[PDB]
Amino acid sequence: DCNELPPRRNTEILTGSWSDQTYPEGTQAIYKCRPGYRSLGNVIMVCRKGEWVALNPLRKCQKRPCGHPGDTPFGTFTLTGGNVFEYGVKAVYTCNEGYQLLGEINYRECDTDGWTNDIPICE
Repeated sequence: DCNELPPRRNTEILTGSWSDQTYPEGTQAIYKCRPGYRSLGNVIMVCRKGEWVALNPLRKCQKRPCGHPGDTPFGTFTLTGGNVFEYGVKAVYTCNEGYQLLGEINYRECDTDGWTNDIPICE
């Protein structure tokens, strides 16, 4: 039986009511995949032997994909923060030598629910 409360994590958050130091063994803790993160299901931990262990150790909340930021036949972009479209990358838009772009924001960033900006036009 638990003699400590379940922890809170970086990529995961406790979802449920926890208010006592001592919980019965076999109690699972359902974790939130933070806004901007996901897993597949939820990160389920469970109290076993007095400690909180991972019922599902395969589960953890990792970055969520953003999908396509919008491509263009003319122009390029580079990702900073990763090489994939995930929460945290900035798609720094680049262009051919002859152009720059329209807009003030020459990039797109991955926020919780997707990209912050649209497709900058090479001009």
